[PDB]
Amino acid sequence: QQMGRGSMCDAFVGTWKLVSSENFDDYMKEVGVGFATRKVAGMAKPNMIISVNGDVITIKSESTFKNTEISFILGQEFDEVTADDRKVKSTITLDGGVLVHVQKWDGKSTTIKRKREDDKLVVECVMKGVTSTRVYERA
Ligand SMILES: CC(C)Cc1ccc([C@H](C)C(=O)O)cc1
Repeated sequence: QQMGRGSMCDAFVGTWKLVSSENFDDYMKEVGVGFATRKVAGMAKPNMIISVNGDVITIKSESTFKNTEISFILGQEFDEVTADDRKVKSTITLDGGVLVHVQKWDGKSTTIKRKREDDKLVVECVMKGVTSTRVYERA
C-alpha cells in the first residue's frame, strides 16, 4: 500500500455543523414530508462528517432527529433510505466544484447541492420551484 494523492473533493472533507437554514419546512412540504416529521426534522442542527477513502466518499449526518450515513462512488447510483424514511435511488456527481446529489423515488426527484463558499459548506435543496439553503460551518 502507498499513500494516495489528494483530490479536489478534499475541500469537503471534515466535520461540519449546521448554523443556518432558510425555507427548509417549505422544501420538506414540497418533498411530501408529513407534519410531525417536518417539525422534529426542522429542529435538528446536525453535524455532517465527510470523508474520502480512495474512490469512496462517506457523508455521515449525526443529529437528534436521525442519524444517516451514505457511502458512494461518484457517478454510480446507490440505494438510500433518507432521514424521513423515503427509499430513493441516488446518484452523486461533481458539477465543477459542486457535489450534486439527485434522489429519485415514486416518480419524483429532488436535488441536493453541496458547495464550498468561503469557510462554509452551503447546501441547496431543490424540489421543483422550492429551494432551501442550509449553511454549515467547521465544527
Ligand atoms: C429531513 C429530510 C427532508 C431529509 C433531509 C435531511 C437533511 C438535508 C440537508 C441535505 C442537510 O443535511 O442539512 C436534506 C434532506
